Amino acid sequence: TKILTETEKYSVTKLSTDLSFLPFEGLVDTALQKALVNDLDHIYIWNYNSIQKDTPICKISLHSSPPICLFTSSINGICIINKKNSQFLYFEDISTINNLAHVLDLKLKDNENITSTINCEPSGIIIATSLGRVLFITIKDSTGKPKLELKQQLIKPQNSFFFRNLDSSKEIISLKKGPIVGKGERLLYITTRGGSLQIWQLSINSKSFKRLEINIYEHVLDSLQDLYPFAHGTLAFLDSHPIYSDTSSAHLTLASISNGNEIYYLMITVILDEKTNSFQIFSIYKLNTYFTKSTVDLNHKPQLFIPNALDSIVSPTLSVYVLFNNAVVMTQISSKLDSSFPLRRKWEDIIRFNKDVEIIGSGYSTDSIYVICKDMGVLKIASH
Repeated sequence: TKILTETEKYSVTKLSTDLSFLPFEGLVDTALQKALVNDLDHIYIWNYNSIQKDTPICKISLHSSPPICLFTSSINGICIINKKNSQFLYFEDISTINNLAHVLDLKLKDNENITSTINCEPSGIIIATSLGRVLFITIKDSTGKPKLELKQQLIKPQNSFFFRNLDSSKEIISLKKGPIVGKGERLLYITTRGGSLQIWQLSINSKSFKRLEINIYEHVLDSLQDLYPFAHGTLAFLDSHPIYSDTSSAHLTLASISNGNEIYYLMITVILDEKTNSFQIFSIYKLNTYFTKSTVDLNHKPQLFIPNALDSIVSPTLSVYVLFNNAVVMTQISSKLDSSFPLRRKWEDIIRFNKDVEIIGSGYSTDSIYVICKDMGVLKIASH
């Protein structure tokens, strides 16, 4: 494996495995040390730490666009979600393949397509659609026999609109899993483009319910506007990520604002109080190493990663990673959130990609982030 860069502050390393087996593409790394990529025709799964030799599992789909696939624990499993098709497929065992499956018709409107999907391992899998609908789909019983079911619809499909434009406000820009809270029960964090943040509690056997909903838009916009008058009318949230692995109190969000030409990006740290159904903005950071052009197609929505927020042990400083299609922006903020003598940002840097770089996937462990590049390979990126 090559270290491509090893600065004082960050490093980038190309992992041993090369992507020759691949001749549009799917997008997964899990911290089961497995990478996954779909064509329209096949799925390729391999251990991205293999050390310089191919052993891809190659799985066939057929005989629209490429599906979204997700790994699921053993009783390994795989979910095959079909974006437009409205069909949901599940396999208990990769090993038990044959090529030569559990099925669920999702009841989607001709309009709507799946736009996000995550895995809340004990409770179930969560689908988000282009109409702002959020479905809770299960894999098992309580005494869990493998059988999938559309257990509950957490969020309804955005009002058949009256206009040619949608309502952007209700667009789901983040599904994140929270800690476990008992048998088959886990927290879910939903965020929308209009700055609504919901904590949901999922359950296999019970009903899932919303523990909190707030909206940060007005208060955020107010915090920016004297600095950035043009934030009015352009403020839009793009992703959200909880800062702690074990509590739901705190969240980091990613937002954009636009003057005429440029689009700038900001991150707001939010602190929820579940008791008072309130929230408070701890801080705001600007990504000064990156902006965009307004004319440019923005439809590769960026991704926010906080590796430490997968960890049981909290790090003094949080390395934060934002992944655009151009680049990965890195910055570090304290994990303290105690606003007395708060230790402010000191660092930020960017890793721009050559234009012929097509990123087909990503994931992150507790130390690093990973990015799959079509003709290049997997990269482990991390800041110090």
